[PDB]
Amino acid sequence: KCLAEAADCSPWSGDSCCKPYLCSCIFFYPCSCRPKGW
Repeated sequence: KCLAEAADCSPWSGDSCCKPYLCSCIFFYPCSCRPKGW
């Protein structure tokens, strides 16, 4: 199990982002797994 594209990430514990998506924690977008090279 893993977080798909545009999936909210767990603050301390939960599911990990699906590869090769990366959790984006930018300004406009909160911590959420986004595509690789979004």
